[PDB]
Amino acid sequence: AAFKPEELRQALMPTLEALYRQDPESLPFRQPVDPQLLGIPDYFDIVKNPMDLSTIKRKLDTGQYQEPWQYVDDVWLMFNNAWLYNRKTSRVYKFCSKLAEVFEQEIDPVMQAL
Repeated sequence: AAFKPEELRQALMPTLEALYRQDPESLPFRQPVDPQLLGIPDYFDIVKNPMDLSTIKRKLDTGQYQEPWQYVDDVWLMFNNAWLYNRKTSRVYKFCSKLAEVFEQEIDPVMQAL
């Protein structure tokens, strides 16, 4: 199957909106991690491929995902980065787990329908 770009964007966008609109759980994930402003110079040593919701949005809007699995892989990359870097009981980690629960519920019907 070849996906048309605007059709792929339209099918996947609601799932990205569901993540971004969680308050407060989306807040640590709406912008790229800035280790300088956060005072965490070790961050890029641990997280070699950063990802966040704003970057996923830009990629979804600009034809960077040719197949749905590429979008799904970036969402999981964002989650796995947070689960590697942060303590289990931290706010970031707990919020990440909430987003992952939302994403599982939203992505599965959409992937069924393609």
